[PDB]
Amino acid sequence: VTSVPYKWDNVVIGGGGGFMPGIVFNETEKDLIYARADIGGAYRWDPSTETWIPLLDHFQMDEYSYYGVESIATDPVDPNRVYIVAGMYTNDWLPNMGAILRSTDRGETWEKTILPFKMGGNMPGRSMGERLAIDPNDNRILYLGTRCGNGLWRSTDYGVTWSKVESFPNPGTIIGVVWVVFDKSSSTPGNPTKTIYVGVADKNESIYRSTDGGVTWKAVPGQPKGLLPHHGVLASNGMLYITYGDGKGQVWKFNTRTGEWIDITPIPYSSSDNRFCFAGLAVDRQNPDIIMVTSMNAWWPDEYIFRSTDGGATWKNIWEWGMYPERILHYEIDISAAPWLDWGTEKQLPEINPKLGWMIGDIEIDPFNSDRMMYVTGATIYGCDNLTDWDRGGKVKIEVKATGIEECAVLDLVSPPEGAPLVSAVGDLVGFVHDDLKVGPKKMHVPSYSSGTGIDYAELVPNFMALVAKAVKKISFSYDGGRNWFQPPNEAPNSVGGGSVAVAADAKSVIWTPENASPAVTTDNGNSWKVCTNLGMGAVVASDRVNGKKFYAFYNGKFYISTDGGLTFTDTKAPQLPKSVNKIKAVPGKEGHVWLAAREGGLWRSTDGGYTFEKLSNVDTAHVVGFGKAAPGQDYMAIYITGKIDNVLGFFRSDDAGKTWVRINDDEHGYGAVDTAITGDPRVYGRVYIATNGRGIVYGEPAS
Repeated sequence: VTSVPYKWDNVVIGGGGGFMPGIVFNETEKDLIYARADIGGAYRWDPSTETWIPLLDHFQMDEYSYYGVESIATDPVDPNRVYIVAGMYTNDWLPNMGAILRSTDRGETWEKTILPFKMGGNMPGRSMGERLAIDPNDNRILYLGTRCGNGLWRSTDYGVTWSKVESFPNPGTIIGVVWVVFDKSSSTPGNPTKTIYVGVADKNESIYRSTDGGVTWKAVPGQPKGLLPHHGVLASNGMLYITYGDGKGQVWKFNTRTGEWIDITPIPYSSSDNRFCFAGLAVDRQNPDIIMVTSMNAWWPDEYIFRSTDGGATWKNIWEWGMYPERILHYEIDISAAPWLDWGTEKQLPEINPKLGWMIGDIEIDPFNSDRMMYVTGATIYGCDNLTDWDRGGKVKIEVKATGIEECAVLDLVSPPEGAPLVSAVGDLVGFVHDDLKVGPKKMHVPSYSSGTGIDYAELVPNFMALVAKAVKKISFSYDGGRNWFQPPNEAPNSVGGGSVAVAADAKSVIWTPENASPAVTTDNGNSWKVCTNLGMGAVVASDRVNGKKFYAFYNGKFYISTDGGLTFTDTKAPQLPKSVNKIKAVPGKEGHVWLAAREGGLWRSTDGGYTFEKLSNVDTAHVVGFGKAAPGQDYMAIYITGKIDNVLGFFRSDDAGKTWVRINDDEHGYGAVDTAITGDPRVYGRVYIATNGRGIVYGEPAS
């Protein structure tokens, strides 16, 4: 299989769209910032444009686990170096062992060391950190906190080789060892830092110290018990600040020079106002008395962001109660860079959209600018450039600081022959009409939905669409190409909605196959539903693109045709089929042309409504299959798949109905898990849209 050069980019959703559990500033170089994602890789900040650059897109589908970024560390001695601890699950959802990724060009290129254990980039407690730390006196040395009782690990050769710190007392009882803080003043440059603090997720004993360069460890005397330490920050005056959660929360400061512990919780832990962890912790590098903490999670009315200018003695919240319903905001939020963030919904007070956020497990003050601050949420990164205005009684001007991040899990995609070039169904954000591929949409389809799981349009009436979702009734229809949506009075039988949807070519019937439920048809736009005869749970249903009477289904190793608009299905008795399929899809303009994406079972085609199929011999793996405009002079639409051809993983195009294939991605453009949706563009030759699981929507075009 040969390759053809492509130009790859994200379709813009804007503002990230997911949870980025950590932000890491470099201690010595101004404007050097990194951000880590849970499913979503890592990014470096470009300060010239206020954008983030993705760093791990070279990982192919067999290394999707390495988009789970447990920790990121940036070298203070040599800011060119950056390390990632990578691995998404500590269980068997993915087979990969965890890895330490190492770069000397700030994440443009990477080497890795495979570890004898797994990371949990997408596991509970992921915003606790940073687990990975570089010695600021001797950058040869790195420490790593681990999950699952593996404890504290160390490298003394710039992260190339790793061993367990056997003398470390407590791996946790498993969220594990959660952060490593060096005390730079304990040694002089060139020498191993002698004093190291370590935070461990154990309510009974959480804070540990070595004073001999990691040879022996003792628990810090006088420490609080009962909660878990989310972050530790050693300020320039010798105060170690630590945030705690379980909810309930505390904030403490430990005097490293005297040994004294002082409780500095903004809201007293014996107060019943205290009903959340404090999680995010920021200390101003230029003034060790300036600190900030965040709640996780108050939920109502919004989260708390507390600021102290006197080392925690006194705090002010970023909002205050007034004449209830009613709150005094010492902030604004500007969401011009990702306008979907207000959910297109005005709230009744004291709630206000857009919110400060939720899942605020990390907050950072720029070590070179007291006015710059950033924090994470379950949907975006926010930040400001006028932070100290708050101290003078002005408003913190918060804005989206996640431009360039695309972290959505994309569940389905269509490229209609009329209207917008793309319409999406995504996790968490439902999905969007993409009027313009490089313009972020203003609002998702249906604000009351949580995830859009399936979408289709009537091929001959492309302004008609159906969207299925989790959350209100969980199917929506549109007659204006997704600009406006409406819900029916009734749903197909279901437990959690979701699943998939197939729309008749003539817009006269819709088959909803909800998650863990049977296909059901409506000729009513959802007024009434009928379970499709002869099908059931797990059936893979697709509509014919020419004939509105014809629908297709793969179900329990058999293929089925419907010729009455999806009311009844008949086993076609196809002599040769795969054992299972992931996706099936019919061809626009070609009646009875049905393609089967059977993962490792390959790619199959029929041209007779699924009575006979042919397995294409030149394709090993096809996870998904889609179509776009025919190549000039060709009489079949271009076919796009993800999977494997001739021991090469990637994305492939065929301009001759599957007779020959070229690879359209490369080694630098993997994008991880790509087995949910693919489509070409019926109006633009060579263009392909691909759903990823944590890198949003990607599209490619032939390069010049």
